[PDB]
Formats: sequence, structure tokens, C-alpha cells
Amino acid sequence: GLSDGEWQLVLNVWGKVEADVAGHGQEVLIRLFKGHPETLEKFDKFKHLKSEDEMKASEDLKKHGNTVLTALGGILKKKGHHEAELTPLAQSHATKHKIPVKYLEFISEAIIQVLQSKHPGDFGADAQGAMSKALELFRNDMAAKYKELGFQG
Ligand code: HEM
Repeated sequence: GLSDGEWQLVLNVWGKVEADVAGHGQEVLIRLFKGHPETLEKFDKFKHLKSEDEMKASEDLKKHGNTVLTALGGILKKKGHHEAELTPLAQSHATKHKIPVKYLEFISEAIIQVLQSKHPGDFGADAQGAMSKALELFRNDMAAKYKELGFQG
């Protein structure tokens, strides 16, 4: 449900993430886990991190943040015509990783916070509104797929 100009604002600030995907991805998962501690409990591999300093040092957390934002970028570049990219993620998150839809709101919040924290000058009011709409469209489509698969949306 985005306009073409709102997709361009999203893809233009996504270019800042592409200049450093793993660094943004690491900061998103740290913000997700420090903001909403219960999300960390879905990651069996990341329990042992008892602090933001242990999370910062974890090369596996950084590698997983990289994988997370590389997939999200694949989804955003499709501008809404993203069913083929979205399906595999809704499949794996609804079944194997046991992620509720609400946790998707939390990581959406962490992404905006990261973008605002790292690019305050480039991520103004128009870019913010457009990225919020993009992440809402992703969340909504993820939830519709979960319902299709027999899960709570
Ligand atoms: C923008 C939203 C998200 C994206 C793009 C994303 C993407 C991914 C990708 C690409 C993988 C590896 C492939 C796969 O298994 O599907 C993955 C794994 C995983 N995701 Fe996400 N994810 C998102 C949100 C979440 C949230 C909010 C949680 C938990 C609160 C979560 C939990 C996990 C877990 C537990 C795994 C498996 C990790 C492991 O290797 O041990 N994901 N995610």
C-alpha cells in the first residue's frame, strides 16, 4: 500500500544499510534484545550473552544480524510484490522458530531506532513515515501468511 515515492524513500535510506549491512544487523538485534528481553529467549544460540558487551563481541550475533537484514533488504527491494521472498520467511518463523506476530512489531521498532540512531540527518520525517509503512506492510503480509498456514496472525 505504498506510493511509488514512498518506495523510493524506503529504498534510498535502505542504501545506507547496504553500505554496512552487518553493522546495522548487529545493532538491530542488540536493540531488540535490550528493549524486549523475552525475544532473546527464542534464540537458543544467544542465551549465554548476559550483557550488551557480550552481545557486541559475539561474531555469531553479528553474522545473524547480517542474515536478517540481507533477507529484509531482499523483501524491501521487491516493493510489495514480495510474495516469493516473504513465503519462506513466514514458513520458517511460523513453524521452526516459533515467533509470534507481536515480536515482528518489536524488531520493526528496533530497525527504525537503528536507522534513526545512525542516520538522523537522512532519516527525516518523510523517510521515517515511508519505512514505517513498508515495515507495517511486511508485518501485515507476514501475519496473513501465518493465518494461511493455520497459525495465529
Ligand atoms: C524483519 C524481521 C525478520 C527477518 C527478516 C528475519 C530473518 C531471518 C532469517 C533470514 C533467518 C535464517 C533463515 C530462516 O531460518 O528463515 C532467521 C532465523 C531466525 N530468526 Fe528471524 N527474522 C526476523 C524476525 C525475527 C524475530 C523478531 C525473531 C525472534 C524474536 C526471530 C527469530 C529467529 C530465530 C530464532 C532464527 C533461527 C536462528 C538460529 O540459527 O539459531 N526472527 N531470521
